[PDB]
Amino acid sequence: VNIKQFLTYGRLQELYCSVSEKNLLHTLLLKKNQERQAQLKFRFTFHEVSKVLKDFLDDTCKGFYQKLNLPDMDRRCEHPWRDLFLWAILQNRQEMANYFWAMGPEAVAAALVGCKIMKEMAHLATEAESARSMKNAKYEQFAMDLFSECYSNSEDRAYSLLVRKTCCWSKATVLNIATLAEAKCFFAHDGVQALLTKVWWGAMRTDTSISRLVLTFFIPPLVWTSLIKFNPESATFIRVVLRRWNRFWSAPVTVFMGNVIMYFAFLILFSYVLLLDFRPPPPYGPSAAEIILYFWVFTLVLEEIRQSFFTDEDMSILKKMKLYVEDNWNKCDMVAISLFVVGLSCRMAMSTYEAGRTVLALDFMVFTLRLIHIFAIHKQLGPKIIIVERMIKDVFFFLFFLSVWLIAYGVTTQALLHPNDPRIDWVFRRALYRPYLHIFGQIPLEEIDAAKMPDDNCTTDVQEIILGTLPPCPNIYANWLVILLLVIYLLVTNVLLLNLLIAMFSYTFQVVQENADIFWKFQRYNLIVEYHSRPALAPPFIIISHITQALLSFIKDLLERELPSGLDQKLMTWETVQKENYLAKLEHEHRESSGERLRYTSSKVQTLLRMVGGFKDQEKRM
Amino acid sequence: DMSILKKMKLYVEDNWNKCDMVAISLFVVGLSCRMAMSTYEAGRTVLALDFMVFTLRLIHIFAIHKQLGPKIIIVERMIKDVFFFLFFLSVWLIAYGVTTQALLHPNDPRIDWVFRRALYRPYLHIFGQIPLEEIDAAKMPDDNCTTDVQEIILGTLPPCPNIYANWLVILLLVIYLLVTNVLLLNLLIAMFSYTFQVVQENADIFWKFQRYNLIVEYHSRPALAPPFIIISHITQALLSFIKDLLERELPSGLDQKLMTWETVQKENYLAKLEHEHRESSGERLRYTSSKVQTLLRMVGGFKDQEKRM
Ligand SMILES: C[C@@H]1CC[C@@]2(OC1)O[C@H]1C[C@H]3[C@@H]4CC=C5C[C@@H](OCC[C@H](CO)CO[C@@H]6O[C@H](CO)[C@@H](O[C@H]7O[C@H](CO)[C@@H](O)[C@H](O)[C@H]7O)[C@H](O)[C@H]6O)CC[C@]5(C)[C@H]4CC[C@]3(C)[C@H]1[C@@H]2C
Ligand SMILES: C[C@@H]1CC[C@@]2(OC1)O[C@H]1C[C@H]3[C@@H]4CC=C5C[C@@H](OCC[C@H](CO)CO[C@@H]6O[C@H](CO)[C@@H](O[C@H]7O[C@H](CO)[C@@H](O)[C@H](O)[C@H]7O)[C@H](O)[C@H]6O)CC[C@]5(C)[C@H]4CC[C@]3(C)[C@H]1[C@@H]2C
Ligand SMILES: C[C@@H]1CC[C@@]2(OC1)O[C@H]1C[C@H]3[C@@H]4CC=C5C[C@@H](O)CC[C@]5(C)[C@H]4CC[C@]3(C)[C@H]1[C@@H]2C
Ligand SMILES: C[C@@H]1CC[C@@]2(OC1)O[C@H]1C[C@H]3[C@@H]4CC=C5C[C@@H](O)CC[C@]5(C)[C@H]4CC[C@]3(C)[C@H]1[C@@H]2C
Ligand SMILES: *[C@@H]1O[C@H](CO)[C@@H](O)[C@H](O)[C@H]1NC(C)=O
Ligand SMILES: *[C@@H]1O[C@H](CO)[C@@H](O)[C@H](O)[C@H]1NC(C)=O
Ligand SMILES: [Ca+2]
Ligand SMILES: [Ca+2]
Repeated sequence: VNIKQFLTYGRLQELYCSVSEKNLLHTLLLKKNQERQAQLKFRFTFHEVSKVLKDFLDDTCKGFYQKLNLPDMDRRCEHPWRDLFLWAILQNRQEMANYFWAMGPEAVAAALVGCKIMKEMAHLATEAESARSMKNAKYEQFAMDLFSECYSNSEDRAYSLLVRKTCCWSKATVLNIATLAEAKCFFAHDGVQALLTKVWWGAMRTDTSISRLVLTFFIPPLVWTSLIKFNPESATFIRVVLRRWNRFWSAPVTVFMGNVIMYFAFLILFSYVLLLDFRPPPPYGPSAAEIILYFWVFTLVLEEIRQSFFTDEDMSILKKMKLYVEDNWNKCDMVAISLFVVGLSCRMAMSTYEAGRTVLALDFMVFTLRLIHIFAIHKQLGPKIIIVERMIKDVFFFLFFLSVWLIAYGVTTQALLHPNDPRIDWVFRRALYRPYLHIFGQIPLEEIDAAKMPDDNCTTDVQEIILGTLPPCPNIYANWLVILLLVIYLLVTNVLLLNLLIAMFSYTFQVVQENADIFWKFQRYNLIVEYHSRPALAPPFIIISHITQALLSFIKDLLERELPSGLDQKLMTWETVQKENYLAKLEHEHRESSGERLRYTSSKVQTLLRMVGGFKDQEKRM
Repeated sequence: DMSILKKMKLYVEDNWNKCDMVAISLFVVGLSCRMAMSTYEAGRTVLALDFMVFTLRLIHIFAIHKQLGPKIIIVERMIKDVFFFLFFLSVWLIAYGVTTQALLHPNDPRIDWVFRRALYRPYLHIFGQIPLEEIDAAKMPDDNCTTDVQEIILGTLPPCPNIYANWLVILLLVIYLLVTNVLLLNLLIAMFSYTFQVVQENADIFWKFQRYNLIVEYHSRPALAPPFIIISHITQALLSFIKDLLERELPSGLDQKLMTWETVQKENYLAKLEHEHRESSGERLRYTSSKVQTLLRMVGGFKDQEKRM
C-alpha cells in the first residue's frame, strides 16, 4: 500500500467522517458544523477540521485544507503522513499516531504539535479516562529523544533544525511550536539551552568570563582590547572599530546588563523624587528631577507600545495585543504606567495632591516589584519566583479559613468586651485587625485581661464614647471567658492554622524544587528571548533607538530563519535518518529486554515441546 | 620542600587559614589604632570584632565528633541559602519601606531616618518588632511633634507622622506581615530544610572526610600549644640550623611484594565481579534464550533428518 497514492483529499475527508461518534473529535466537529449551519453526502467537511485545528494551534494550520477553497477530492494530499498523524491525534489514537509520526518527515515539529493538541484536548476532556490517557501522551518525550539523537549526531544541523521554517507546518519554527505547546521540558534540552547561550552572548564567545564582561561594560574603551574574545565572522579602521563596538554593545547579555543598571538608576531617581524632592502643585511646580522622571516613564511607555504593536513582525493587531497582554510582566508594567499617570494627574492639582503622592508611592512599589523578573537569569533565584507565585495561591486559599475563624472569634470577643461601643470602625478594628495581629505576637492583654487593665480614665456613656472624649470602659462581666477564648485562639490560630499554611508552603516548595531545573531553563529561555528582541539602548536612552527604528521604517534573524531549498531538503533527510536510527535503537533495546526474552523463551519452549513430542512419537513408531 | 608560591597557595586554599589571617590582621590593626589616643575607640572596636573572629575560629574542633561535624557543613550551605534569599528580601523590603516612608513621613528630609524607616524597621517586623504607635493613627501618642522641616532637621522635636490615608498604611503593614513573616520566612526555612536533608543523607561521608582533615592537621602540628609553641618553633629552627606515619618509602623487595599482592587482590575482585555477573537474572535470561534458539535450530534439523527416515 502506497500512502502517497492511497491518501487523496476525498479519502481523508471520508476518514474524518468515519469517527466513532463516542470520542471528543466527533463532538467538536458537530459543534463546528452546527455553527456553520447557523451562520449559513459528507457528514463532515474540511472546513470543520480546519476550525477544530484552529482551536488548538490557530496559526500552524494556515490553509492546510483551505487551499485549492476546498481542494480537489481526487488529488493526493501533499503531506499524507502529516494529515494522517493529525487525524489519528485528534481522536486520541496514540499507537496509530505514533506509527504515522515514525513515517513522517518533520518529526520533532510533529511531536511538539501532538503534545500541544493532547494537552488542549485534555483541557476539553469530555470524559475522564480519555483525559488521563491524554495527559500521559509522551510526545514531548519523543521530540526530546529525537532531538537528543540529532544534537549528539551533528550539533550544528541541530541548531538549524531548531530555527528553520518547517515545510509541513506552514513555515512554523520548531521553537515556535514548542512555545505554542509550552513544552518546558523541550526548552530545557541541552541543545536548546546551548542555542540560547549562543544567542545570549551574541558575537562574544560563550566561555567569556563574567568579570571580564562586566569590566569591559564599565570601561567601554577596553572593548577594543583582546580582553573579550569574539566569534569568527582610515575608512577601514573606523569601520572595524565601529563593528567591534556594535558587536559588543548589541549582545543580549550587555543589553540586559544596561537595562538592569538603568532600572536601578530609575528606582533610585523615583525614590529621590518621592521622598526628598516632591514639591507642591504646579503653582510651586514639580522639580526638575520630577520632570526627568516623567521623561523616563514616557520612554518606558514608548517601550511598552513598541512591545505591544511593533514587536517583531506583521500579524493581526488584535492578535499582537492579545499576545502582549498574555504576559503577566506586561500587565504588571501596564499597571505601573497607569498608576504613574494617575498619580501625576492628581499631583497636578492642589485638591488631589495628597492622593497623587499616595498613588505615586504605590507606583514605586509596583515598579520595584517589577524589577524581580531579572532573577530568571540565575539558577538559584529563578525557580523561587515560581515558588512565590504558587505560595501566594496557597495564601489565597488559606485566607478563607482564616477569615471565617477570625470573623467568629473577633465578633464574639467584641460582643463580650465592648457590647456598648457603637462605632463601626472600632468594631472592625477589634474584630479583625487585633486578632490578625495576635498571629504576629501583638497580644495587648491590657485591653483583654481585667487584672491587666489600667486605671485609665474611661467612660460608659455611649455619647461620650462616640464623641471620642474618653475611651470606652471594657466590659469585665465574664473575663475568664474572654481569657479562655484568647487562649484557645492563640493555640488554634498561631500554631494550628499558621502551620497548616506552612505545610501547604512546604508542599508547594517540594513540588517546584523537584522540577527546578526544567522551570529555570524555561525561565531562562523566556528571558533570553525577551532581551534578544529588545533595542540595544536602555531607557531613557531607548528613545534614540525608537526614533532610529521609526526613521528606518519611513525611509526604507538568529531564530526562525528560512533556508535554501537544497539545504532544507538535506536537513529534512538528515533528521529522517536520525529518527530512523533512534527508532532502530529503541527496537533493539526492546528486543533484548528481560520481558521480551522471557516471552521469546516461553514461546519457543512451547514450540519445542510440540515438535519434540512429534519427533518422539515418530521415533517410537520405529 | 616545594615552590614557595605553591606552599602559599596550599595554605590560603584552606578557609580556616584565611579565617586565621583575618583574625591576625584585625588584632594587628586594633592594637595599632589602640596605641594612639585619636584612634583608641576604633582600636577597641576592631579588637571586639577580632574576638568575634577568634571565637568563631574555635568552631573547627567540632569535626572530631560525629554529631557536631556535619552541622558545620550544614551551616555553610545554609549561609549560602541566606545569601540567595537576601535578593528577594532586599527587593521586597525596599519596595515596602520606601512606600511606607513616603506615605507616613513625606516631609522628613533626613536620609538616615529615611533608611531607618525604609529598611531597618521592616526588617525588625520579621522578628516581632512591630511599633504600631508610629504606624497606626489610632495608636499614635499625643507626643509633642512638629511639622516644620527646619525643626525636624534640627532634631528639637520628632516629626509628625502623616495620617492622610492611614487605612492604606495599615493595610500595607498587614500585607507585609503576611507576605514577609509567613511566606518569605518559610520559603527561606524550606530552603534550609532541603539543605539539611541533602547533607544529612551523606552525613557519615562528610564527617569522615572532616575527621581525616582534622587528624591530618593535628598530626603535623608541634606538640606544644600556643603560647608555649614558641619553644617548639625555637627547637625546630635550632635543629634545622645545627643539622613519617603517612607517605613512607618502602624497600624495593617489600614494594614489589606489595604491588604483586595488590594485583592479586584486584584479580580476585574482578573474578568475583565476573562470577556475580554470570549468575545474575538478566545474564541467565540471555543465556537461556540464546540456547533455546540454538536448541530450536538443531532440534529442527534433527527432526528433519529423522523424518527422512
Ligand atoms: C496547660 C494549659 C494551659 C492553658 C490553660 O489550661 C492549661 O491554663 C489554664 C489557666 C486558666 C486561668 C487561671 C486563672 C484565672 C483567673 C480567673 O480570675 C478569677 C476571677 C476573679 C473574680 O471574678 C477576679 O480576680 C481578681 O480580678 C481583679 C480584677 O478584675 C484583680 O484586681 C486588679 O484589678 C485592677 C486590674 O485592672 C487593679 O486594681 C489591680 O491590677 C488589681 O487590684 C485581682 O487581683 C484578682 O484577684 C479568671 C480565669 C483565669 C484567667 C483562668 C482562665 C483559663 C486558663 C487560662 C486555663 C487554660 C485553658
Ligand atoms: C481575616 C483578614 C485579616 C486582615 C484583614 O482582612 C481580614 O482584617 C481587616 C480589618 C481591616 C481594618 C478594620 C478597621 C479599620 C479602621 C479604619 O479607620 C477608620 C478611619 C477613621 C477616619 O479616617 C479614623 O477613625 C478614628 O481615628 C482616630 C485617630 O485618627 C481615633 O481617635 C484617636 O485619636 C488619637 C489616637 O492617636 C487619640 O486622640 C485617641 O487615641 C483617639 O481619640 C478614633 O478612635 C477612630 O475612630 C482604617 C482601616 C482599618 C484599620 C482596616 C484596615 C484593613 C483591615 C486590617 C483588614 C485586613 C486586610
Ligand atoms: C478583607 C475584607 C475586605 C472587606 C472588609 O472586610 C475585610 O473590609 C472591612 C473594612 C470595613 C470598613 C472599615 C471602616 C469603616 C468606617 C466606618 O465609619 C463605617 C464602616 C467602614 C466603612 C467599614 C465597613 C465594612 C468594611 C469595608 C469591612 C469589609 C467586610
Ligand atoms: C545591605 C545594604 C548595604 C548598603 C546600603 O543598603 C543596605 O546600606 C544603607 C545604609 C545607608 C547609609 C545610612 C546612613 C547615612 C547617613 C546620612 O547622613 C547620609 C546617608 C547615609 C550615609 C546612608 C547612605 C545609603 C546607605 C549606605 C544604604 C545602602 C544602599
Ligand atoms: C479623669 O477625669 C476626671 C474629670 O474630673 C478627673 O477629675 C480625674 O483626675 C481624671 N483621672 C485621670 C486618671 O485622668
Ligand atoms: C509641647 O511644647 C510646648 C511649647 O510651648 C509646651 O507648651 C507643651 O506643654 C508641650 N507639650 C508636651 C506634651 O510636652
Ligand atoms: Ca514589558
Ligand atoms: Ca591555620
